[PDB]
Amino acid sequence: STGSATTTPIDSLDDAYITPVQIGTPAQTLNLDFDTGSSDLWVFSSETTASEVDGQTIYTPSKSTTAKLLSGATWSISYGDGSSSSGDVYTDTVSVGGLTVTGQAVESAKKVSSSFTEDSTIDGLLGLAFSTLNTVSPTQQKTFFDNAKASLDSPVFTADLGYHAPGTYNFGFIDTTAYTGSITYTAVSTKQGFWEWTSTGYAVGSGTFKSTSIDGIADTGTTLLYLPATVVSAYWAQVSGAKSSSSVGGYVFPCSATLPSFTFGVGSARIVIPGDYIDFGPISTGSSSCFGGIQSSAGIGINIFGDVALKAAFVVFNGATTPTLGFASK
Repeated sequence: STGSATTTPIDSLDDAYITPVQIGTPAQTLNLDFDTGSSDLWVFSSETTASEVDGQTIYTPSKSTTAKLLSGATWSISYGDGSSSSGDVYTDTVSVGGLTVTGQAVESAKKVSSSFTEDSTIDGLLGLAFSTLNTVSPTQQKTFFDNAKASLDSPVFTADLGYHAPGTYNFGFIDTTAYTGSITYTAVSTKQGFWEWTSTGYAVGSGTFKSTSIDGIADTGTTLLYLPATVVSAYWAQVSGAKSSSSVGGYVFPCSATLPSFTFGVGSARIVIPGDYIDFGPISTGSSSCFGGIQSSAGIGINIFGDVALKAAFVVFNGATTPTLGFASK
């Protein structure tokens, strides 16, 4: 089997992408944030505290003839941005882009943190990291991809995120028309539950490539590119007037600037992030200070190849017995 679904930016900055997901019978379609940095499929629901729902579409398990309470199971998750959610668990039929999994754990939120409530466009998350990170207790549950894998034509999914435009998540096949050149594959460590890999270096604009190992994760659920402070300083030093602002929370730059590209290495291959992809717009409405799309990871503990980096590539998440990642230009 295969599946293919379009993923759409939630706003004009590409802060996140939403993909329609069919849950239950008859189908209830929710728009979920596909997140290769986490491993829970959780949804706003008829059980979510009413004051914490503000415009989201909810899953109502009592209206699904295939829903079953997973007795005794609870979940609770906290994300790298400080947001969180928790609740109980149903199993139900879940379909993405024509690919159907029966008995998928659907984690129904009883509580969500304010950042979720305040984002009416995201109805929940669909985790695509390794199932070892799933938070369901006392019986850990499998991700949608883990449950689908054995049925897929090939045990892979691909992320093809658009810049200020829709893109595609495919399951079970690699669309050879969706990228240019060849796909360069690189080793993955699953020891932390992530799609963790090592970039071979970087360049700023037309500058020379610096060969240096940068360990990080491929994370579709993170908006920005978070890299070591040395790398980030080297980038922003090429933008007149750019500076790190402790009050804003990162590097800002004059909105009048033209940003240089940023290149990252995948083996001997190179992925070029155009400068425009690094502009996240005014820090507040009407400001001439703009927020940068490349930020320091120093306060995180891990480097994160988020959407800024991934949307410059066609990315293969190869879930074979020994997982690997693939990157191609497009």
